[PDB]
Amino acid sequence: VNTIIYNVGSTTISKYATFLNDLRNEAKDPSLKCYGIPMLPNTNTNPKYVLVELQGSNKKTITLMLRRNNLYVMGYSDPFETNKCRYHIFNDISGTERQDVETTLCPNANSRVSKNINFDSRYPTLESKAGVKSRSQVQLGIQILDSNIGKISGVMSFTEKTEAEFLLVAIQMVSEAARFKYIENQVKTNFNRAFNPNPKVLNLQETWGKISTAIHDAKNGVLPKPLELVDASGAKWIVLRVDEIKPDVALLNYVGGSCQTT
Ligand SMILES: Nc1ncnc2c([C@@H]3O[C@H](COP(=O)(O)O)[C@@H](O)[C@H]3O)n[nH]c12
Repeated sequence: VNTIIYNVGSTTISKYATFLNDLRNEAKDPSLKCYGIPMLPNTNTNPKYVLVELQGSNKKTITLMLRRNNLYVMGYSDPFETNKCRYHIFNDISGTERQDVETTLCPNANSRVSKNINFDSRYPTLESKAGVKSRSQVQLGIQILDSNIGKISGVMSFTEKTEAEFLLVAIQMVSEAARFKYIENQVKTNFNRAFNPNPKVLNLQETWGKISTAIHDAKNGVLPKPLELVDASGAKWIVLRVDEIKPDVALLNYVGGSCQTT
């Protein structure tokens, strides 16, 4: 399980693009690709996990745990008290998986502590503890990622609204930007300011499974039945071929079976 280091506290757009290109390479299966887009592995490929160590201002850090299969954030760890590792598992992680998060985030038994995330990883839940109607009313941005790390890292009590806020910014800026070349670009275009997520980024997020299925199953470049999507303005967008959607997508979700490789 490799860990990819990224310093939030001091960056430029080349460094962000190198980080995501490093997470992508690390997460993708080495050989599975459909129409030139790399595919995430089968649950069986070892390693099953990737770790992302986010380094913020002030020697505040959080390590993000991600499953290679679907790039999901299973929980996080922060350095706590002098020599302790405090792991935080999402409420919807269960079975062997929970022991894995413990073990991989804080590899040293005798120095680890629990503080669970008492809610699940889905966006409607996260919005709810954030106390917002939609993620779009909470801004994203590098400075914001940094300060959020700062509100959580090593602090004794922090409240569910602070924790859901951190998680909404982190999942969108690490897992989503890696899946979609479009969201990576939205971050680069706004690199020195906060931005609010447009409709196309929220749409792409929620339709990533269906996109993966669709490109996998597309015959001779043409999709099985046209994909209705939303563009950055709000308008309905209809795609019929893999060339239409392929510029925005950097990683396909696992869908078993053969597909046109390249
Ligand atoms: N902890 C997490 N890590 C990564 N992605 C997600 C998501 C995203 O939410 C999207 C849709 O989930 P639903 O179809 O159940 O609403 C997917 O893009 C998924 O990746 N929710 N929580 C996440």
